[PDB]
Amino acid sequence: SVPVLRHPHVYHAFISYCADADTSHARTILDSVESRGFTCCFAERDFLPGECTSDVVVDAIHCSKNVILVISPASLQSEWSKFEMLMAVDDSHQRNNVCLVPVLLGGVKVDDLPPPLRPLTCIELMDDFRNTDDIIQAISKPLLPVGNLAHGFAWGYYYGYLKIILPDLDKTVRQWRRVNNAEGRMSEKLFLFFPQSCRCRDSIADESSLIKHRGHLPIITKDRAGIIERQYKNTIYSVTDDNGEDYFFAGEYIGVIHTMFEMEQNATTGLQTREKYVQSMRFYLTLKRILDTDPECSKKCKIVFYKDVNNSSDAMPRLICNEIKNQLRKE
Amino acid sequence: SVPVLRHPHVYHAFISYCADADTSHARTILDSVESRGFTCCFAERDFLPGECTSDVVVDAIHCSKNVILVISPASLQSEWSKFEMLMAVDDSHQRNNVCLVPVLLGGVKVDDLPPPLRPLTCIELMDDFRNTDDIIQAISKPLLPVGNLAHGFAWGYYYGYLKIILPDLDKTVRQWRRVNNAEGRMSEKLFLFFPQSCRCRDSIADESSLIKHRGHLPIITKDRAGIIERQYKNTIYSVTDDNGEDYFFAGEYIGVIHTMFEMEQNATTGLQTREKYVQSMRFYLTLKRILDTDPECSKKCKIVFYKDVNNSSDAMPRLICNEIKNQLRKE
Ligand SMILES: Nc1nc(=O)c2ncn([C@@H]3O[C@@H]4COP(=O)(O)O[C@H]5[C@@H](O)[C@H](n6cnc7c(N)ncnc76)O[C@@H]5COP(=O)(O)O[C@@H]3[C@@H]4O)c2[nH]1
Repeated sequence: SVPVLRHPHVYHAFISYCADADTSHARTILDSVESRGFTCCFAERDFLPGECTSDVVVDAIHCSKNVILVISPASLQSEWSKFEMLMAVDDSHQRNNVCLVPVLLGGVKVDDLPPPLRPLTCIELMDDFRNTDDIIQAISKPLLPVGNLAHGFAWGYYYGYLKIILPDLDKTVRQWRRVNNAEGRMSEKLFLFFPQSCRCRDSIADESSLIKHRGHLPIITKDRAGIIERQYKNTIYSVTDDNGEDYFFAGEYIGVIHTMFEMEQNATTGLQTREKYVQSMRFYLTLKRILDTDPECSKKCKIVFYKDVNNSSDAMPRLICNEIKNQLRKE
Repeated sequence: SVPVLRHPHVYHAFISYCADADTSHARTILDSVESRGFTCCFAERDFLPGECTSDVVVDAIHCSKNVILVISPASLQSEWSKFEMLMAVDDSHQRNNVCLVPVLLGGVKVDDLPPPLRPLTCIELMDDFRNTDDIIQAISKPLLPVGNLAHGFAWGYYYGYLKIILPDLDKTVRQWRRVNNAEGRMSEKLFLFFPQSCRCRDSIADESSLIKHRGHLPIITKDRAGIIERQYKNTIYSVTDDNGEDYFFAGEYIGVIHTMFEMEQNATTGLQTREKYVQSMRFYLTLKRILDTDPECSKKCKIVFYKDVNNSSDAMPRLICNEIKNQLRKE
């Protein structure tokens, strides 16, 4: 049938092709699909000659339900296969398998496909264009897909935050404990907490009545991303040991991971509690691999992974105490 | 030969296997690899019985150069193939092809492999374990790999920022223009600027002497990720039209994309100027797809993609003017 179009969708399908060698093959598929009612976006007739920029191709993809990907032996050699073809390929295999319609011409060897396209289910179109009705089937089919979050979270957290606060953070923390007379009861490392469920708390004082907000480090003011005087503040807390003595520390959660928790709770999002654990562990590895490259930032902070499934109002305070032990022992 | 170990690497290889059906096959490969000098991490002997948690497996992967992935017909059915096996698979095909050593037992059909493993180059190990020396080759080989950043950037930017400021932002902007008497010369939509090169500026006033910092919106103070009183501030600028009249607007860059610029400039990072354009366009699509789901946030802001390759000190001011035109016209 002719599926009705969602609001952003103005085309039924966008024909992604290599204009050097398959601009004639793509035009043939255009007629085969539009003859049976569908409205497609063909670059030669629907774009302006000078308005074939990368963003214009992207808007057509954003405004089309499906994307017919024309792949030929000659197209895999041109720069199109390593540039504009990939802009129609999503990381989420869920969206790829529903949105992308690969069409293999001539040599249909799936092994020759780049790694992005190799695990996809493609249609073999004969040299006489007889499987053209197979293409029409994938366009008639009328839960948000989730790609991989590990690399985006880790690289952004490093360049966009850790690279900002961690340089000369030792002096800032040591100058804080000397002013407040916290020697022997406060470390100099920034503690980044990584709960297993990724459920970040508004304040570490929400874990137990033993954690108390005790101040903050000097505010880092920076004009970034067009926001003038964006504040980067680090909060100081304190835990009470079993011996009634207060140990201080600069602590915070890895707040970027809280998105994985919110996506898991959002029933419309395609991220279940099982993949959340996978995405969080790929994030843990990637971030720790990035920190190994920068030794002046890695050893100025301490990542602490733990489970937060138990309801013990004492499990979290003693964990922070046992974590400051190592830091004070190493000093 | 026996390759020397990098600092975090304490094992030559981590044997990732399904303990239900291949715990005996994995032990066989352990002896075949350790007999020739390599130090491996085998779960049955190197982990404690109760200390086989997901994070412990991850630390072993972080502390091993290579990862030998044992894959059998019976392992693809257990939950291990859909959970712990994927934690050794990186999104970056560059790191995967160098670090991951897939070992196919019994049925070696690459089509049966999940999409993460299907585009990989695997070793067929016979039922008599004769290709065991092939495994040793991939472990002897002694530029940072970059996965895909689109989904991590887009989902984080939405839940972690847009979902915070955009609700009831119309009243905040309209209350700002009514107080400063900016009717007819100021819109009510937040302008998110998306330069093609991803080079975000510290202040939009850095584009031209016509852009002036003219204040900010009321500060949004929130305890998030354990940081008490984290400020979310939106800056107000003003452009000067060709007629000398000042048009106001709330504007800012999509600062998450600046990481792609810094990774491109960092010569050690495996992200060139060509993939940066690909990753930025996958990000543009993914973010706009996310915003379509939330119609109360999408239509309260305006993404503006443009080229910033020219040095025109007038191209940017007139672009902001032509962008406020549509918003004032639609009011
Ligand atoms: N614990 C903690 N304290 C902070 O001050 C802080 N600031 C940033 N981050 C996290 O590190 C990374 C920095 O990347 P980036 O700035 O490019 O993207 C940011 C940025 O583009 C935008 N954003 C967030 N907060 C603001 C803000 N106050 N003003 C403007 N834009 C903002 O939304 C993206 C994601 O924000 P978060 O989801 O809060 O986590 C960030 C991010 O993962 C912080 N983490």
